[PDB]
Amino acid sequence: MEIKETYDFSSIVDLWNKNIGTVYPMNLELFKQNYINDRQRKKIMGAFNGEILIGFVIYKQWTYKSGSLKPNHKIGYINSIIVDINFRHQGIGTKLLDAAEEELINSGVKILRCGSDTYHFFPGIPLECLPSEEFFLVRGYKMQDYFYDLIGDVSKVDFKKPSIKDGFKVNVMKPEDRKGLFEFLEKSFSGRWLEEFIEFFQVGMKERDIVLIKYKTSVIGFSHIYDNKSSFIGPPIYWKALLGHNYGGLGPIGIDKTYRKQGLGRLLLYESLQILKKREVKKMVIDWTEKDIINFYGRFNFMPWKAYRKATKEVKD
Amino acid sequence: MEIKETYDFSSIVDLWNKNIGTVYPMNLELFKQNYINDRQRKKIMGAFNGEILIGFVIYKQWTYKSGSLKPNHKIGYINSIIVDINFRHQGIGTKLLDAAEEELINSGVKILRCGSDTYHFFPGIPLECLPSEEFFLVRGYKMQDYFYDLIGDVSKVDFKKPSIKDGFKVNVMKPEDRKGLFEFLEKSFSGRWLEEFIEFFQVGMKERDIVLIKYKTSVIGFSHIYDNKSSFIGPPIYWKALLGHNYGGLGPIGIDKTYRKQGLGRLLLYESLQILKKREVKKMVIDWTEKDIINFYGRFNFMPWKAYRKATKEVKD
Ligand SMILES: CC(=O)SCCNC(=O)CCNC(=O)[C@H](O)C(C)(C)COP(=O)(O)OP(=O)(O)OC[C@H]1O[C@@H](n2cnc3c(N)ncnc32)[C@H](O)[C@@H]1OP(=O)(O)O
Ligand SMILES: CC(=O)SCCNC(=O)CCNC(=O)[C@H](O)C(C)(C)COP(=O)(O)OP(=O)(O)OC[C@H]1O[C@@H](n2cnc3c(N)ncnc32)[C@H](O)[C@@H]1OP(=O)(O)O
Ligand SMILES: O=S(=O)(O)CCCN1CCN(CCO)CC1
Ligand SMILES: O=S(=O)(O)CCCN1CCN(CCO)CC1
Ligand SMILES: CC(=O)N[C@@H]1[C@@H](O)[C@H](O)[C@@H](CO)O[C@H]1O
Ligand SMILES: CC(=O)N[C@@H]1[C@@H](O)[C@H](O)[C@@H](CO)O[C@H]1O
Repeated sequence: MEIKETYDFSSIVDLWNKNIGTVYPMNLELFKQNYINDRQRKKIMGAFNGEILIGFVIYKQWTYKSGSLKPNHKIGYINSIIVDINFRHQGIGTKLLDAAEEELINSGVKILRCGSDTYHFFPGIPLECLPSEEFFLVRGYKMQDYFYDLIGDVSKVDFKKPSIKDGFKVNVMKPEDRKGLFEFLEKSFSGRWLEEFIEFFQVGMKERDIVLIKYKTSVIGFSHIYDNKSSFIGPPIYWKALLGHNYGGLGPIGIDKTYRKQGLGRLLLYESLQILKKREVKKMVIDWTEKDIINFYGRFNFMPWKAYRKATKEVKD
Repeated sequence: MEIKETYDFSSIVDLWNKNIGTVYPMNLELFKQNYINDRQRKKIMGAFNGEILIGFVIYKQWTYKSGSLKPNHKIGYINSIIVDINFRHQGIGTKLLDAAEEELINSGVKILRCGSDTYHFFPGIPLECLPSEEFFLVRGYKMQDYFYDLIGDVSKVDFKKPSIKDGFKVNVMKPEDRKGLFEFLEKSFSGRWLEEFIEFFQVGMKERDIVLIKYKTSVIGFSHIYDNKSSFIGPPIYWKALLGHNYGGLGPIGIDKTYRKQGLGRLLLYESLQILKKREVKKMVIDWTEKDIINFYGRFNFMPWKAYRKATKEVKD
């Protein structure tokens, strides 16, 4: 058995699907999109029996800015690790993660996170991979709180328009709105979401995918929406194979702090969903939510669908 | 708004699907199977706006034996409660559960359980219904541990036959095995599983659905298996709409205590799965498992799919 780098994406994807594809169906388009476009220091290590891939780990170090947030080389990520089902409990996962962690640690990492990376597949350890929590515990990862993807079928329900407030309007973005959108994100959401806007527009996101809420002429909020015409495969539609025909998704969604708790997020969400409904969307996902916000979406008939556990290892000095 | 009994199953099923059907798709066949065949004291209460059903609760008291286990009138169950999405936070769920609980309490109930009933839909409060945990907490239910349904696609993986032990053979049940199966269940699994065998054979379970493990001529274990030819819709295939073509399922599965921790459960599981694989089963479910046993099935490529929280209210004296 040898551990070495591999970029045989077809082999990786086939191993992914055989092992966890029932609940996380992967396609090469998504895999290559997210791996190749990532700007961080990154690597894929495989375990091989001769020519045959039997396991892999994908790992990264935070070396590229996220919007106004400078990179922190102390942070590393385990994007994904899978050992083939016919080769478990032979120490292969330990060998792959030892290789990954040692490389990270030598390059300055002090905090190792499970998922949650840029161009992630997972916000954290999936509930479907609950048994892996013990694997990570043995290595010194600590298990923390949960995040949830939510699912709803917007074709099935009609909602009341929230009572509008004068001056506030919600519309799909136009090209001429970009300046104002970026000024808004620099003020209000200047970290990962700013970076995501910059990056996703480079990899095929279009104005039709963004909804803006304005007070007079000023952008005060946004949402990202997805349907089966989106070119960029973002997190809400990673798992679109599970979602049937006319899938869709929403997220992120944000309102300027000084405008919060006035009904404007509800208005933004309502209008965004109406856009998707009119686009003939059926099942759709809201990704990577915290427990305390679920009921905001639950009012629109969304339910927790997938759960992920945050987990972090502090490198011993 | 009025609360009264309703047995308009089509209306109930339509409300179920509109509200939670994305993740718990209900069909009338299953609904009627499980409601009508249940032997406990049972009722369905609906909330109505005139002729229109806007919510329901299904509830039961333990009044009929489970195998050798006598009924305990102190135990009541909330089988399911759903308020329509357009009528939430108006007190309707409180009114339905107040009606149910008061009836139960007057008839002697001291312990109220969320799900886990005979002919249940849910082992406990589904993770997809996590927000309802707060609804039940306000009423004095306490949240306990979790159970999991597991999912696997048996068409995708080949396993090694476990090393057989002489004298032990695994085969689909024949009609002439029934006596020995029931003597075995009376000795080893004489509660709910015994009752389920008795009842499920009345409602369409067939010998082809049962696998037996024998030591010489003596039954020492069994499993229940399901495919798209099963007549009885048991828990592993409740949610078969999510499972695609050639769905299946397994559970329960049990070995005589004195024969445990010798490899025989693994052998039983392997052979049961080989039966399903040869029947051309693809995605299949193992229902209502405890965390400590997941890895037993995980070796065969099964992963947690759905999670449910046990919850119980102790009636204040
Ligand atoms: C950020 C993320 O990627 S989260 C998703 C993680 N990946 C998955 O869950 C995919 C499915 N699972 C797998 O691919 C594997 O089970 C892995 C990668 C978790 C572990 O790979 P393996 O090669 O089997 O692990 P390895 O043999 O090195 O395990 C070492 C120790 O970890 C612990 N461990 C590993 N798997 C488990 C498990 N399922 N349950 C409990 N402990 C375990 C044990 O202590 C084990 O030692 P043991 O064999 O003496 O019991
Ligand atoms: C055994 C089982 O059936 S488990 C599955 C339970 N059912 C579901 O989850 C289906 C989907 N949900 C529903 O149908 C509803 O949300 C129900 C049945 C849980 C509650 O119905 P409602 O009519 O909205 O509840 P009702 O208005 O009586 O709620 C009373 C109090 O419960 C608490 N509560 C109810 N819903 C929630 C929620 N989503 N989050 C937090 N607390 C809540 C609140 O304290 C609420 O008072 P409030 O309105 O002042 O905040
Ligand atoms: O772009 S910003 O980093 O300034 C704003 C980030 C806000 N959210 C990031 C991801 N989480 C995940 C949980 O929903 C919530 C907060
Ligand atoms: O039929 S018996 O009641 O004697 C045996 C019951 C055994 N199991 C019942 C249901 N649970 C649920 C968790 O898997 C496990 C124990
Ligand atoms: C509902 C929501 O806003 N969720 C977003 C998610 O869409 C996004 O993929 C992630 C990472 O940027 O940040 C979460 O907070
Ligand atoms: C894997 C397993 O045995 N799970 C069974 C389940 O199949 C059955 O529906 C339930 C209620 O009898 O009891 C569980 O213990």
